[PDB]
Amino acid sequence: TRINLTLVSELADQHLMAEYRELPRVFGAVRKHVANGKRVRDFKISPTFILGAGHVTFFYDKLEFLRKRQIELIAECLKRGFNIKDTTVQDISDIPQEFRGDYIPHEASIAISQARLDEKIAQRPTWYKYYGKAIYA
DNA sequence: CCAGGAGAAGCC
DNA sequence: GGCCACCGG
Repeated sequence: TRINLTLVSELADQHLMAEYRELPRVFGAVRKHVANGKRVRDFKISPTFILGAGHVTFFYDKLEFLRKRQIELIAECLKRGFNIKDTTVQDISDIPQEFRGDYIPHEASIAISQARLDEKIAQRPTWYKYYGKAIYA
């Protein structure tokens, strides 16, 4: 389960599909927490973007950022011809406003996210694809 | 013919 | 201390 901060249109086919199906898991995790009376203050939430421990929790108070990114992930999936079923983001207006903040990453955060993507591609450079082509080979 | 392959954190 | 919205021989 990984949220990327990079340009959705730059994502490799396999990374695009992954984030498309994984990002909505955060809405569910938070809703279940609100169900148990949890509040934003009851979570760690790193002050800066991180991968590894704290990664998913980092977005628990940034659902508006996620909602907007899922709209782009969806549009990109359709642009490339993916036969996805869920073409809309779930409504999140039922979730407390406090969990729905926007977010503007700094260049370093965006670069840390990109480095992870690049590290994964370097492991199978002839296999990842972009619009169906092995452009990383 | 349909399986491989794109980890943090909630729960016992 | 462990056990969650798709695209080729």
